[PDB]
Formats: sequence, C-alpha cells, structure tokens
Amino acid sequence: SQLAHNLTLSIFDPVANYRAARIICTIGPSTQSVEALKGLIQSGMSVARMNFSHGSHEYHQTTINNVRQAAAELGVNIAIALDTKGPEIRTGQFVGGDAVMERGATCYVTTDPAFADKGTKDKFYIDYQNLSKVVRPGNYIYIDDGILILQVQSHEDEQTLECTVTNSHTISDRRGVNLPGCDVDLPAVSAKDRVDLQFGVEQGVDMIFASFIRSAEQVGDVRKALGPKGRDIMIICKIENHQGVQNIDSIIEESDGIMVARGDLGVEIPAEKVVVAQKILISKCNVAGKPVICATQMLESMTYNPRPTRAEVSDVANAVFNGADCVMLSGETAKGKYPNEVVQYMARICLEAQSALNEYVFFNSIKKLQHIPMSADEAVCSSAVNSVYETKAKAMVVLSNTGRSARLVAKYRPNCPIVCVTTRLQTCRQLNITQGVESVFFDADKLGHDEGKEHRVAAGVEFAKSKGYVQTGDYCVVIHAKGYANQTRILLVE
Amino acid sequence: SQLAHNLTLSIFDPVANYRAARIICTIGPSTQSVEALKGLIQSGMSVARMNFSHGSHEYHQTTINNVRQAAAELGVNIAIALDTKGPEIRTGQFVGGDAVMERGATCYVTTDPAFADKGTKDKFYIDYQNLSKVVRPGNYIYIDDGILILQVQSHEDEQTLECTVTNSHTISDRRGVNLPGCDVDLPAVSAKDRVDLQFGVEQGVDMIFASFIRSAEQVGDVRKALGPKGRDIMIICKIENHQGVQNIDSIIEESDGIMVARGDLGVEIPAEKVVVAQKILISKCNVAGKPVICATQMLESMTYNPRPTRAEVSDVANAVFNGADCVMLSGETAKGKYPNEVVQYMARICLEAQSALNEYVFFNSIKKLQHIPMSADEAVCSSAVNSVYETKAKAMVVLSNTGRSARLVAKYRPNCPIVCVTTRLQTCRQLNITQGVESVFFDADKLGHDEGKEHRVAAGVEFAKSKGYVQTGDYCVVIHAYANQTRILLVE
Amino acid sequence: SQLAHNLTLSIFDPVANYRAARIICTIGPSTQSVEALKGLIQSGMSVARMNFSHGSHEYHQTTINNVRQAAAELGVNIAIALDTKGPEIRTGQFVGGDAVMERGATCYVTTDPAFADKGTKDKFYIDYQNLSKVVRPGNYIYIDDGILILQVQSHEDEQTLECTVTNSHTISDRRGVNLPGCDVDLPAVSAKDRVDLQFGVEQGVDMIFASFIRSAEQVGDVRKALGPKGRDIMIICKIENHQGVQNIDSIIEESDGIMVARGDLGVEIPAEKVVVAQKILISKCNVAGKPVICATQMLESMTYNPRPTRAEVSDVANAVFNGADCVMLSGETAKGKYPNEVVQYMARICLEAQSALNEYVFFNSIKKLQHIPMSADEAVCSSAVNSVYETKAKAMVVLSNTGRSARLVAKYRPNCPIVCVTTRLQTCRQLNITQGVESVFFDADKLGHDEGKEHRVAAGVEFAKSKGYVQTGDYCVVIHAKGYANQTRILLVE
Amino acid sequence: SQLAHNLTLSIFDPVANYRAARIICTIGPSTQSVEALKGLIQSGMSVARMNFSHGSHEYHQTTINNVRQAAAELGVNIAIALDTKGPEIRTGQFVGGDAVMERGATCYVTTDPAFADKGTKDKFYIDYQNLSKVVRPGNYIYIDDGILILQVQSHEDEQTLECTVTNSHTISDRRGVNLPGCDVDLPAVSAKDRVDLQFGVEQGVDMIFASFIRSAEQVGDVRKALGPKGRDIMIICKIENHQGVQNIDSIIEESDGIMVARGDLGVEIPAEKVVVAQKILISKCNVAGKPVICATQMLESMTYNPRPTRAEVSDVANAVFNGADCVMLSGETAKGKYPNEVVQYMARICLEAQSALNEYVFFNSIKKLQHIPMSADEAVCSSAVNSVYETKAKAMVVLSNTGRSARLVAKYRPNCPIVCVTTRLQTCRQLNITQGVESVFFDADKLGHDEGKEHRVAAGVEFAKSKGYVQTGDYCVVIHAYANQTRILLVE
Ligand SMILES: O=S(=O)(O)c1cc(S(=O)(=O)O)c2ccc3c(S(=O)(=O)O)cc(S(=O)(=O)O)c4ccc1c2c43
Ligand SMILES: O=S(=O)(O)c1cc(S(=O)(=O)O)c2ccc3c(S(=O)(=O)O)cc(S(=O)(=O)O)c4ccc1c2c43
Ligand SMILES: [K+]
Ligand SMILES: [K+]
Ligand SMILES: [K+]
Ligand SMILES: [K+]
Ligand SMILES: [K+]
Ligand SMILES: [K+]
Ligand SMILES: [K+]
Ligand SMILES: [K+]
Repeated sequence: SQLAHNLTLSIFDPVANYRAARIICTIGPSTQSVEALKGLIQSGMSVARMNFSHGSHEYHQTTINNVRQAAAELGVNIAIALDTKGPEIRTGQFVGGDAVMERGATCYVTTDPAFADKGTKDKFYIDYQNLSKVVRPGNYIYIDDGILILQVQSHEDEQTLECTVTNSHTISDRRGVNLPGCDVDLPAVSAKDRVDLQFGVEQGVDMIFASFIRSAEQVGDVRKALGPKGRDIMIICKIENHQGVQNIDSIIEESDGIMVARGDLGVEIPAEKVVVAQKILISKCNVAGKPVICATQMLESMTYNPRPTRAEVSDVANAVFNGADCVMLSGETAKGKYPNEVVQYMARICLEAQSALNEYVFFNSIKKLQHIPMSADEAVCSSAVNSVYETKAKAMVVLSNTGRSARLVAKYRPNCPIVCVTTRLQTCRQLNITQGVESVFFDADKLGHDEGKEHRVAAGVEFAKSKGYVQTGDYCVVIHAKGYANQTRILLVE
Repeated sequence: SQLAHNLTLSIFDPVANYRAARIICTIGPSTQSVEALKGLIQSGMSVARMNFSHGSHEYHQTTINNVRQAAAELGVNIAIALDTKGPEIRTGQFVGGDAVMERGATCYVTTDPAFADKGTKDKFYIDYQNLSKVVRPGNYIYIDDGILILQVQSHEDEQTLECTVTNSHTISDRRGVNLPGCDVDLPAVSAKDRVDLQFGVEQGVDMIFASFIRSAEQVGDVRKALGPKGRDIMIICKIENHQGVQNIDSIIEESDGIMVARGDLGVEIPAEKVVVAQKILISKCNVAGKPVICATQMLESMTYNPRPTRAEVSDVANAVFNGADCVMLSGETAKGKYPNEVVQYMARICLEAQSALNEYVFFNSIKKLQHIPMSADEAVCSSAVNSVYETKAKAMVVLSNTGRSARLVAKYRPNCPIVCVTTRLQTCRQLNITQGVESVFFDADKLGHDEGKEHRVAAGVEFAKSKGYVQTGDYCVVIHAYANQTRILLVE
Repeated sequence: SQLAHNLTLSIFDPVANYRAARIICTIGPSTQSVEALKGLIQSGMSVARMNFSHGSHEYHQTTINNVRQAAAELGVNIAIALDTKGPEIRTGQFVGGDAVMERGATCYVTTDPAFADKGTKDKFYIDYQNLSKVVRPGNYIYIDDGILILQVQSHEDEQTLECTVTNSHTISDRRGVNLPGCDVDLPAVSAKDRVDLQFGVEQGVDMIFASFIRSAEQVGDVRKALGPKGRDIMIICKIENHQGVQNIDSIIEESDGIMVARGDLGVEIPAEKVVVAQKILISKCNVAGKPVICATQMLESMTYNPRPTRAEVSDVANAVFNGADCVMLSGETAKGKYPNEVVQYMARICLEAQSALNEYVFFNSIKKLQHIPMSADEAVCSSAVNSVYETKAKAMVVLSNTGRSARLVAKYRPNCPIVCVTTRLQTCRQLNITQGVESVFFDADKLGHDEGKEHRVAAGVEFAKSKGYVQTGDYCVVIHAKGYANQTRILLVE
Repeated sequence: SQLAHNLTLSIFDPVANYRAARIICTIGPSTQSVEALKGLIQSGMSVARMNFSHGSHEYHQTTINNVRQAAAELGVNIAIALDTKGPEIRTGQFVGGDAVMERGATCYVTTDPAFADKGTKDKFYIDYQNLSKVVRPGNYIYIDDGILILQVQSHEDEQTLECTVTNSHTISDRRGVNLPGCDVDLPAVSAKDRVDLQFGVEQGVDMIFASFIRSAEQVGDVRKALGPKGRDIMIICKIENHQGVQNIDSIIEESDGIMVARGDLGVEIPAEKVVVAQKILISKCNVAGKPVICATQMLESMTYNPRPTRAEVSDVANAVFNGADCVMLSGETAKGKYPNEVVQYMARICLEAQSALNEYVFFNSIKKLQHIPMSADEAVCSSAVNSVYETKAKAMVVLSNTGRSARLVAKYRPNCPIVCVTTRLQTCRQLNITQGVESVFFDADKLGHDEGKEHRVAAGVEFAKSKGYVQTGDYCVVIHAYANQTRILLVE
C-alpha cells in the first residue's frame, strides 16, 4: 500500500535516477527566443505550449521554428502543442468604456446585437444568442472571471433577462462571462479555431489542447476540423466546467487525453470539489491509459517572486501523487520573470514526489480492474510490468512505432524507466506527455528496417545503459511486435 | 484501492453525515472573548490552542476561563492545549538596532556574551554556547526565518566563526537562528517552559504541544516537568527539524502524538521534502494509533482575505487524504479578520475530502501490517471494525474510560461514526484530537458503575440515534470490557 | 494453501491433542451388549447407528436401552440414529427357489402380481408397479447388487418388458433391483418407515438416516412422518443414486445433513465418478454448514481380518481431507470380529489426517463465499474463528442451547477444539455428528438459569483446561447470545 | 480454492480433452512381447519399467528391444526405466528350510556368518554386519515383509542380540528384514547394482529408479556409478524408509525426481502416516519442479480380478489430487491377467480426477512461494502460465532441448496442454514422467537449426491443432530461448 510505503521512506535518501512526470511550458515573449527555449529544455521542458488565445499566426510560426531550432541544437525532441482559443461568451461595449454595477441594483442583459456598442449599467449586450433559452430564473451569470455575479429574475422578452446585481463590481468592455448551472451549447470549435487547427496541421504540430470540451461529439468536431491530414495529431480535451466533468467517461473514450483546468473549473465549482474532480479525472485517465495533464494555478506566485508558496509546492507534489502524467506552467513561463527557475523547481518537486510514490499500488489497482479474459496486448504489457517487479528489472525497452504500446506499458506504472525505441520522430515528441517514458529514434532510412528487431533492442539497451539505469548483470524487460506487442523478453544486461 | 474508489465518485453526490477530522484553533485578540469562542465552537473548533510564545499567565488564564464558559454554555467539551515557547537560538543586539548584511561580505559570529549588546555587520552574538562545537566548515547558519543565509568558513577561535554572507538581507536585534545540518543539543524544556508547564498542570490543561522535540529522551524530560499531578496530560511532540524527523519512530513511541509543524520544518528543509515528511509522519502515527496534527500555513491568506487560495484548499484536503487526525489554525483565528468563516471553511474542506476518501484502504493497509499473533486488544478492535465493513453497520459504540480503546478503534478507520462512552470528562476533551470519534460522558458517581454496561451502551446508541447515524433495523458494533468484548447490536 | 502446509509437515511430529472427526458405529449382534457398547465408546464411537433394515422393534429397543446404559456408566453422551429401511424394488419368487439367467438369452419382467410366486428364467415379477412407464428401450435393469444386468428391448404389453440377459448370473427369490438411468418415483417413506419413524419419535432418537433420498419433497415426507413431536429430530439424507446427486442443492437446503453412501452410488455410477461426487457433496455441506457423513466400504476388510488394506486406510484419510464431519462403520462393527480394533484404527487414521489438514484453507474458502453484507450471526461466528487464527487462541467456548451456533462456528473450521456449553442433553448428543466440537452439559435445573452467562463460560473454560487444551496465559475465544450469538469475548485463561 | 471448484462440478460433465498424468508399467511375462507392449502403449503406457530384482540381462535386453520396436511401430516415444534391486538385509538359511517362531519365545539373531547355513528358531543369521551397533534394546526387527516382529532385549555378545518373538509366524530361508527405528548404513549401490547400472548406460536407458535412497550423498554415489557416459540419465530416488523421508529436502535437491514407494514405506511405517508422507513428498517435488511417482499397490486386485476395489480407485484418484506426475503399475501389468484393461482404467481414473482438479490452486500456491527477486527463467515460466489463465489460452508451446524449461512450465500447472518441441529424442522419452506435457521431435540435422524458431513453433502449433487443443482464433502461449522469451500467439 501507499501507507506501508510511507513508513519505509527517508527524505535524506537520494532521489530516483529518473523523473517520470513531464513538464509542459507555455511559450510567450519571456521565452520565445531560441536561447530562452534552450534554457527551458535544459531546465526540464518536454512540451512547448502555444496559447492561441493571443498572438497571430506569424508569432506562433516563430515559436514553432524557434522550438525546433532549440531542440535541434540540444539534440532532443520537444513536443509542440496548439492550445485553441475556443468559443467564448463576452459582454459587448459600454457607453464610456465602463459600467458601475451596484449590489441590490437591477439590470438587463440582452441577446439583441443593437446594444453591442452602447451598453450601460442598466442594459447591456451578451454575444451568446441562445442565452435566454439556456438560462432559467434563479440561475447565475458570472462576468469578468466570476467577480461580478448576477442572478436572473425573469425574461423581460425573448432576448432580454431581468437580473439582480448581487455584488458591487465595476466592469469594462468585452469581459468574459460564465454560466455556472447551464449547459452551454456554443459550438465545439469556432471559426478561428478551424483556421488555427488547419494552420497547426500545416505546421505539423504534435497535439491539440482543445478548449472548453463539454461533450463527446465536440471531440469529433475537433477531429473533423483537423481533417484527413491531421489524423495522427493527438487531441487533448480541456475540462473546464461541470458539463465536461459530468460527461468525462464519453470524452475520455473519444479523445487522446485530458487536461484538468483547475482555475477554469473553479469559476463555477467550489474549490474543494475541484480538488476531488482532479482525483476523479486523473484516475479515469490512468485506467484508460490516456495522458492526463494537471494545469493552471501551478506555481503561479513564481511568475514575479523568485520562490513559490509552500501550498503551491504541495499542490504540485499531490498532482503527481494523484497520478498526473504532466504538470503545466502557464504565465510562469509565458510572461514570467523566472522561467528557468520555475521549470527547475517543478522538476525537483516532481522528482521528490516520485521518490515517495509507490508505483506498485498503481500497477496493482489497474491490473485488478482488467476483466478476464484479457486481450493479448493488455496481457503482454501488464505481464511485462509484472516481470519488472518480480525480477527487480532496472529498465524496460519497448519497440513501438506509433507509441501505442509504450503508452500501454506506461499505464501499468513499472518502478523503472521505460525506453521506447521508435522509427518515427513524431512518436518521440508525442510520448513527451506520457510519464516514465524516454524515446530513442531509430532511423530506418539510415539504418535499415531491422525486421528481426535486434538493432532497435540494442539501441534501447544502450540508451538505458548510457543514462546509468542498467549495468552489466542487471535485468531489462523487452517488449515488441503483426500489429501490437505480443512478445516479451527478459534480458540479462551484458 | 483509492484509485478504484476515485472512479466511482461524483462531486455532486451528497457529503457524509459527519466530519471525522478535527480542527484546532489558536486563540488570540480576534477570538479570546466568550462570544467569539462560542462562534468558534459552533463553527467547528474542537481544541483551543494557547500559544505561549506570547502573552502572560494572566492572558492565558483569561483564555482558559473563557473556553470553559463558552463550552459549558453550549453544553459541549473542548480540549485546551498549551503550546510551549521552547528552546531558541537567537542573535544578540546590534549597534543602531540594525545590521546591513551584504552578499560576498565576510562576518564573524561569536559565542562570547560580551558582544550580546554591541553586534555589527562584521561581528555579532549568537546565544547558543555550543554553536562552534556543533558547526563545521561548510555548514550553514540561517538567520531571521532563514531569510539570511551564512556559510561557515572556519573557526577564528574557540568562540568565533568566520562566515560568508551568501545573500543580501538586513537583520534586526534578537532574530531567530536555525542550524540546518546540525544536531542542536539545546535542552528539551527551557526555563520559561518549566514555569509554563507547571502553570498548565495547575490549570488542568488537557495536552501539551511540546516545541522543538528532537529525540525520544526529550519526551521524558517534558514528562518529568509536568510531575505526578500532570501524568494524564497528553504530550504531543512538535517536529520541527531533521533530528525529530530522523528520530521519529522512537519519539512516536514515547509520545501521545505528533504535530507536523510544516513552517518550522520549512525554515531548514526544502518545501518539497517537507511535503514528503508530512506523508511519512502521518502514516507512522496512523500505524502507531496515535493522533497526528497537520499544523502551520493551512489557510493563511484567509487571515485577511475572505477566501483562501486554491492551493491552500488542496493543502487542507491533502492533509485529510494523508490521514491526519487534525488540521490546525494559527493567525487565521488568533489575529485574523474572519475567524468563524475560516473554521467553517476548514470544516467544509475536510468533509469534502472525507467523502472522497476510501477508509477501507486505511483499515486494510493497517490490518496487513499487524504482526501475528496479535494481542487481544488489537484483535478485538480490528475485528470490530472489520465487522462494521462486513455487516455495513452504521455506528460503533466504544466504552472507554481512559480513551485508549476508542483510539485503538479509531486507528482502524471504520467507515462510520465512533461514539465513545466514557466516565471521565478529561477523556471527552482529549479524544477531540482523535478523528472519527465523538464522546458521551457517563457520570458514574451520579448514575452508578453500570457493571452490566447496559446504561452506557444505551447512552451510546441514543447519541447515535439523536445524530441520525442509526435508526431502527441498523447494525451498531459495540465494544467494551481495555476492551475485549464485542457485540453486533440490532438498533431498536 | 494445503500445498504450502504439506511442505512444513513431519510424520514424526506428535499428533494433535484432539480428534475433530466423529465416528458412527452401526450396532448389531457383535456389539449390542452394554460391555460391547462400552468398548465401542472408549474406542471412539460418538454415534450409534440402528439399521432398521434388520431386526424388530424389540431388538432395537434393546439397542437403545443398552446404548443409554453404556453411555451413563462412562459419563458421556452418545447419539442414537435410526437408519430407515426405505422403499425397495425387489423381484418376486421363483419356481424352485432359483433362476439360471444366461448371456444372450431373452427374458420377460412383469408388473403383473400374478407372477409374484411363480417366476422363471423366462418371465418373472418385479414389485415396482410404475416400472414400465419409467423404463424405456435401451435402459438397464440391475438385479442382485447389480451382478445381473438386463437390457430392455421393448414393451411386450402395458405390464411386461422384453429384456436381453447381458451376462450370466444365477438369481434367487426376492433379490434387490436397481434402475440406473431412471427417475424412480417410489414413495419417500414406505409404510414400515412411517411406523419405524413414530417408534423413533417415541423412543427419543436423536437423528434419522433417511434412506434413498432423491428429491427435496421427499425430505418433507420424512418430516411429516416424524410428526409435531419429532420436530427437533435431525433428518440426515442418504444420497444413494444419480437423482439424489442431481438434486443435491435442494436436498441439502431441506435436510439437516447428508450421508454419502458410496457403495450404493456405485451400483449405477462408475467408481471414479463416485469419488468426485463425494468431493462435491462434502464441499456443498461444508458451505451449507450441515454435517456430512462418509459411509459404506470404509474399513470393510477389517470385518474378518485384524488389519485393513492400505487403500482402505487411504480412503478414510481422504474422507477427512475432503472435509467430512463423520466417518461411518457398518458391518465392521455390526457383525465384525474386531469391533473395538476397527473403531480404534479409524480414530487413529482420522487423527493422523487432521494433523496434516490445513484448517485455514477451509476457513478462508468458506469466508470468501459469504456475500457482503453478512447477517450478524454469520459475521460473529466467522469473526470469532478469525480471532482464533489472529491470536492463536487454543480453544473456543460457544454457548448454544440448540447447537445451532456451535454448528455455525464449526463450519468455519478453527484450528482449535470447540467447546459447546448447552442446557440440553439432546444438543450434546446431536453435536456428535459435527466435527471439532465437544459438548458440556450445564444443568439449568440443578444450577440456575445463568442469565449473565458467567457460570456456563467457566464450565466451558474448565472443560477445555481439564483436557489440556488451554492453560494459564492462553487465549480462549468465547461466543454467546435474543436468539443467536451476537457477542464475542477474547479471554485470557487464568 | 479446490473447495470452491467442487461446488461447480457435475459428474455428468464431459471429461477433459487430454490426460495430464502419466502411467508407468512394469513389464513381465504378461507383457514382454511386442504385441503386448503395443497393447500397453495404446492403453496409455508412457514408461516401461524393468524390475531388476528379477530376470537376467538377457531378459531385460528382450524388454528393451521389444519396447523400442513396439514404439517405432506405433510411431511414438516410450521411456525405459531401470528399477534397481538395491542393498538388502536378509536372514540366512534354516535347518530344514523352515523356522517356527512363537509368541513369548526368546531367540538369538547373529552377525556371525558361521550360522548363515544352519539357523534355527533359537539362533539365526542376519547378513547386515553393522546390525548390533545400529540396533539398541527396545528396537524392533521386522522379518518377512514385517509379518514377524522381534523386539531386542540385549546384546548377548558383539555379534549377537537376544530377542523376544512378539508374534507367531513361520519364516523360511533368505527372508527380507527391516529395521524401523534405525539408520541403516548399508551402501547406496550394491555390487549387483553396479553391473546393472553399467548395463543400463550401455543400453541407453532413460532413467534409473534408484532403490532404498536414504541421504543426499547416496544420490551422488548412484551418479558416479553411471559414469560420464550416463550423465544425462535421470536418477529418480525411491523413498522407502524414515531416513529418505527425514532427508527428503536434500535428496530432492540432488535427484532428478522421487518415487513414493508406499508398500516399502508401509513395511516400517503405519499406513496412515504413509498416506501423509505421500502428500508431503508429492508437494515438495511439485515445488522443486521435479517429477514425483506414486508407486506400489495402486490397482492390485485387478491383477487377477477384472475390476478393482472401490478403495483402490479412490487411491488412484487421490494421488492425482495430491499432485503426482505419474502413477505406477507393478504386477498388474508384469504378471497380471488384464494388463490392457488395468492401464485403460488407470487412464480413465486419472482423467476423471484431472477434470475435478482445479489446476489454478496449484499454480497459485506454487507462485505464492517463489522468492522475490525471481531469476529470469522462473519469472518467464510463471508469467507464461499466468498468461494462459488471463487470456484463457488453449495450449502452450515450449521449445526445450534438454526438457528443463518444459519441466519448469509444467511445474506451474497451466490448465491447458503443454507441447514441448525438442531436438533430442531422449528429451521426448524423459518428459514422459512429467505431467501435462507432450513432446514433438524436431530433427535439426535433417531440417536445420531453425535459429528464427519459426519451424519449431509451427511444429508445436500444428501438433496442438492435430490434437484438437487449438483452432483458428485461439490463443497459444509460446515460450523459448533456458527460456526467456514469451509470445502470445493467435492461432491461424
Ligand atoms: O539550570 S538549568 O540550566 O536551567 C537546568 C538544566 C537541566 S538539564 O540541562 O536538562 O540537565 C535541568 C534538568 C532537570 C531539571 C529538573 S528535573 O526535576 O530533574 O527534571 C528540575 C529543575 S528545577 O527547576 O530546579 O525544579 C531544573 C532546573 C534547571 C535545570 C534542570 C532542571
Ligand atoms: O568392495 S565393495 O564393498 O563392493 C565397494 C564399496 C564401496 S563404498 O562402501 O561405497 O565405499 C565402493 C565405493 C565406490 C566404488 C567405486 S567408485 O568409482 O569410487 O564409485 C568403484 C568400484 S569398482 O567396482 O571397483 O569399479 C567399487 C567397487 C566396490 C565398492 C565400491 C566401489
Ligand atoms: K487558450
Ligand atoms: K517511487
Ligand atoms: K509556540
Ligand atoms: K468516505
Ligand atoms: K438401512
Ligand atoms: K491441522
Ligand atoms: K526393484
Ligand atoms: K481440471
């Protein structure tokens, strides 16, 4: 058990010789240059996030080229992620750029576009045309990061709601609105999204962080928008509200992974429930064998302070203990004053937590949830991990061209590094969001097709050896493929 | 497993009908009056902490008196905890009340008392006389909550160290110092502690939060300081540095429990290691069946803001997930602006965490670790909890005069409330640091010794009924006499 | 596991200080006298069987009185069992007392009573009137302990079957017949049975061994025949053919226990399948918590030889390993030359086997089959046994007036003696068919009602102590009751 | 559990499509001819036992020759086992060919050879020269299959014991004697054994059933007696007295397997203890992954009757339940009237027992006992069997040249047939004493070394298909190179 593992631990013992968790850094003006990106990579960045809420295609093109230049100069593979702006609900403009809302006061929110450019404290525009048919009397409208809270009293007409201002807040033009109780039916992907996504396809991005996913069918729209040429791009669904949490089973099934957006979830969901949601979503993904990212409000105070709060450190450690594959930095690296130091600290926290985490509890819990009879692929990968524990093997080598079996092996949480040997550089990059895995590129063009597998196996073994994971006389568990991996070897390291 | 449990949860599901975890509140200006304390109790306070780092005996007598009154007025039992100042290492005074220390500069720290009242940036006093024989070249000295860091280069003489100032910080007089690598050999209790501990025994305090505990032997010196009149007072050891952490097994053995003082540990140990040390110390106490408190910087930003940070909330939740019996408030209640709200929210987080927590993982993990043969008490308490799971009983009733068997049952973490029926009011108070237990007092001098146990058992079941834990047709596991008799009871 | 337990065993280790299995001896002319019965008891007899296939009421009255005299002289309680003659199918008489049946020959078997007293090799009587409507062409008729086998060719008329004699055998008058494939629908209890059973009720017998039980409804007929005054008499169902084996679940539910009649089952069922049937029936009873008796062909050769075959010893040991509560002797004690020596040897075999049997495998297998939530009685008894294993308690004491909780505790197979303290002498006798239990009579008339339970608990503890099971400083697990046992104590022996 | 499995069984359910247990048959007058042996093979014989207690080298050469011919004619592989006479203790001769021993009478047993040819009821010879220094007063001497029991009263001299005749029995010349309490120190191999063992190496026998094995050291003396030319011959140790039983761990360590010789054990040990010794020895071998044979008085009454007793049938079934790899026939086939019928029936009992037996209990019990870390071979073989259960595979294919990995897989008891593909015919023969395995021979000199393993794997799957074990869409677990490579294969 984890409890039994805790008794045996000492904080003055040396830490693990590898970090399993993976760090996603969002790129901005602090970090867009190749020297800044090289600093990031060396600090621990595995994944570069592009926030398409800001900047233009040219700005992001520069991120892409610079990431690739930085990775090539350091001899590594860094994933590139496109985070979509997504559909939004915003207020319109206000007469005088401003509207002083006062507690107890009554106001009117309109679907009528005529008021888009002349709102006041008394009556203003909201750009979601289905607003009235989705909201009922009693429901709440949150405006400006949920700072202003309105309660709906009644429908004045088909397009207008009578609202009570429940607290004093002064709002400006084009502020973002949230609908806590309501099933927002905005399209999955907007127009900008659809052109961003084709840009991403054209620039060969590795994954999509798809904003505001509330439904399984919405995952299909991101898929269709990515088109036939985008079929190999991973779709990571951002879970940001109650709907997404409620439909999580069907969303996970359709997507390639999940981001837990704690800050966004917290706008309508009490903080203590988001903590629990994080547990649920992470575990569901762990059992599905799909990467899961813990995001927003991670080491936030370290954007301008050289040091985070203790509660922040603890937040990051427990993300790892929950079982997150990935931890993500936002403003801390995009606009922050200490981009290198925040990534380095995050690597240190993850590594410390990993040294305390009992991987076997994960292995055993997930193995118990398998129904007998298992299919071959599932039996092979769980057996391989089992053999790691039984022989105390010190590494795994998995031959996987698409990364699929590498993810299936990682799902079972061996207590040793996984080395994936693959013939696709895109697999190396995409595996950067799966914990416990390091990828080795084997160049089938430069080296042959290695149909017997021996060269790839030696490449993985050699990598493991050069990182000090295995030495002469150690065990290494090898798995390989015809479609999936059906073959296992327990190899004595020479 | 916890992982398997997580799969089945829905955050919209209703929370449990009871909060197992317990809340300790530090009393200060914000909360010392009877009506404030009354607010605190109804908000969720189980233990009143008196911080003896400040305030006179007159001030804490006012806290003591006021707590007992507020509690009596509400007809409840509140524990009173005396949190000692403890031994300290401080700098001396400085010429001009101040000393501007600069990175790269060299300074001299002296054991020589002559410099106590005339320190400068170049040479100043430190009041720990064994400083030089404990510190080696390479070691660090932390000053002023570890903001100023000095590295020791060499011994200038027997009483003086040559130090490099490794960072720029301006310090004032009498600032606290820490020795990260070093086995500090300061005594267990200070001279002020002895006066304070004697005072606590006189005023009938329920427990001591004993500061800066580093070894098992030191627990006994605290014990000797309370005397024969104070032998039923619980000693909860505050663990604050690497020695306490290293010596934790033997310290847990001698103590009645442990406080994980994160902030003090954090002065000397990287924050990520403190997080792990919390996990270790909590689980060791769970297994020992002794109470553990998660203390310091729990909901700190709610001292002056009406809501805490999201990270602070997860910190509280994860202390519950770790297995803590108690969570503690300091300035949030002592000097804070929202004392009631902070306690009510702490209560709400705990309850939410508890609803997601799979108790059976705890029961089972702890069970798996018991050596066989078990002694009778161990066997009876673990069986009875096992019986709760196997018959899906909705309450336990534990007849315990000293609280011992109530603590032993609570150790095994049944997934239902534990009602302890006891003949000592002090037991009612002391069980307030044990999760999952509520106490009912049975006045044996007024009502008889109840040798057949019927009256005390009925008192327990009645309490459970009154609270909505059980109704007609439900099972209640009853344990009694240390305990060796178990009964599976159909509720009438 | 049992396998793991086998590794640790040594045959030169001393045996257990108690025998858990119980010995049933059938009384006959060899053993009917009070001195012979006293020899039996001292040899290990717990139960006296009366075979009502032979002898008259006066003969059996003498058995009853003598058993009671013998038990009273030795200060013990011995159960008395009435084994019913049961319904039978027999041939009629033959012209000349004899009929030479020859392989290949054709004969005719008739339901017509006119031929009852004048059968020949060509045509003879069978007294089961539903014979023709139960038998089909192809079916077999077994005659004279299955020595003569006939195959049915056709129905000559409504009352007559044309049969081929499939083997050469010479039969005499009134020989017993078996119908291997057929659902024999003879009444549960005959006329003799119904008058025997009322005799048994009148003489206060402890249990019925009900012959030829094939159906659950038949158990009800034994029950109705026992009448209102017989309600407390245990009905042990004898399983003797495929029907009884096929309906075993419903039979066990209705009865108070089961006898596995191996010899009888073997007439129509191949020997190797009866071995398996024994496993099935014993385990089903173990899980139901109802006594099960292994009977017939036990130490058979020891009827006239001073020593049994090795295969016989092995048969008896494996009955114990299967989990039988009881082993039964028939001719070996009824008509045998070595009645004392066969019981003594059987006690020795049982004791040796018990020393090799891992009780925990029984406890754990049965505990695993309980559905959560358990009812209180079930949770209490399994917990009590669990506590024996966890504290290595050396005895149990169970207060049980009807014996019901004593049987429920025994079901869970603690690895220590169970002491039942009861206020009914009939409970002491009836518990003689439950393994691992010894009974102590507490006389509520002579000693009071002991509503607080303390005296009965001391009586059980004292008994345990006087047999050397527990000494000062040992643990004893006490269970007691209001209906069932809801209360448990772990007591330190003074 | 086995108990839980029993609940689900129906005796009318069809038996398994394969018999895991193996049948050894002793050859004699009833069965020495090629057509008789042919009858035996088709009836279910896997091993031909030659009992060297009787018959000349010429007689057993006839058995050897005839077995190989019968097997070749049927296109199968049959193992040939040489069962040695071993060291013996016998009485001498008697005046008049006879000696009437009477209960209560006193007699004298002498080590002095002068009395070898003139013993009487009063004084007779015993040929074990260390008899007096091994026997103490109180000890028993068993004579003539333990029918005559003598108790030792005292030493009359250095070579002579005063004995009480404890029961009435008439003995003849050269009768066998047993020493129940005593550590018999007779040599491992007799002079006749050496001649016989050398003969077996010359004739290429597959295994030795080594008589009267008492200690681990004795296994090596048998080994040394076979020489370098006989190093691949398996030594199966016949355990026949208390020394073999006591020393079983170390004996199993040195041996290639164990025969539980019930009848010989029964001369000296009560029959109920022999039953338990069978359980112990069988389970120890299962755990060691070495073959164990249950031998002697298995279906003895079927020597002269057409059907056995019911107790004999349960005895055969329970040897299978115990975990025996093999069951053995002696006079039933050597001198019996129904050799074919006895083997066919033995086969039928085994198959019925196997159908009721839950293999998973074995797999799991043996698994639970493996120390961690496992060595690679152990890990690979146990995983692969685990894989059979988890994917419900219907066959295993094991590429094993020496048979080692085939024995290691068979140890873990998958619930499906094991096909061993091997390049040595001797391995085909030797695996006939390992349950659950069938062997396919791959002629590497004729077909190539098959370094890619494809041809041998296809040979295995093909065999499994031919036998009805697998069809299209079924899983087959393949293990190969000792073994370290596992493949879960979809059958085409
Ligand atoms: O003089 S100090 O340096 O403060 C000093 C040091 C140590 S030591 O360092 O731990 O050995 C003391 C140990 C034990 C003490 C006991 S005790 O009953 O034996 O526990 C009683 C008194 S009392 O106040 O006089 O009643 C003590 C006064 C002062 C003490 C110590 C006292
Ligand atoms: O003379 S005997 O009493 O029969 C006798 C007794 C013992 S002992 O009791 O076990 O020491 C023997 C031990 C080892 C022997 C070896 S070996 O190669 O060393 O194994 C070879 C021969 S050989 O037949 O001459 O080739 C032996 C002949 C006779 C032997 C022994 C021989
Ligand atoms: K975005
Ligand atoms: K770890
Ligand atoms: K303090
Ligand atoms: K819970
Ligand atoms: K009868
Ligand atoms: K036992
Ligand atoms: K022999
Ligand atoms: K089977």
